[PDB]
Amino acid sequence: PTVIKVQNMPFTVSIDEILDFFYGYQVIPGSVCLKYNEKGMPTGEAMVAFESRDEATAAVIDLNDRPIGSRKVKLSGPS
Amino acid sequence: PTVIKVQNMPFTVSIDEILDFFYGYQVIPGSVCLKYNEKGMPTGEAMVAFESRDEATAAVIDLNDRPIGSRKVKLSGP
Repeated sequence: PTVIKVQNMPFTVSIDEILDFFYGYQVIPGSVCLKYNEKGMPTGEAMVAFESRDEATAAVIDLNDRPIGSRKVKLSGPS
Repeated sequence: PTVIKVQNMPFTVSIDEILDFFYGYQVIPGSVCLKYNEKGMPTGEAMVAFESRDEATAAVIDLNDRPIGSRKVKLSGP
C-alpha cells in the first residue's frame, strides 16, 4: 500500500470529493486522512493510499494539477 | 519524516489536545492528520509525523497506553 500526498485542496473539501477526484483510480476508500494545523483548521493537505506502488504512481502522474473545486491539486509521489 | 499512527482517541479531539499529548517530542508542524473511514466519518485515529525515526520510536515507546480524553491511546509504527 503506497501513500501519496495531496495539497492545495480547498478548505471545504469532503472525503467524498477526494474519493470522487480519484474516481477510476483505485484509491483505498478508508485511507484518507486530512491534515489540520495547530489551531484546529484544515491545511488543504491530505494523505491517501492505493493498493500498489504502480497505482499510486499512475494517479500522481495523471491527476496532478486537476481541479477540486476552484483549485488545482498538487500530488506527490510515494515515499 | 517518519509517521506513527494513533488509535482509540475520542471521536471529537482537537489538534491542540493531540499536540499536548506529544508535548516534548518533535511533532512535525501541520502533519497531524485525522483519519476518516469509508463513510467519511471520524474514527479516533490519526497519523503524526516526526523529524527522525528515533524520535518516532521513542514516542511510541514512552507514550503508548497514555490517555487523550478518557481513552488510552495505542501508538504504532513507524
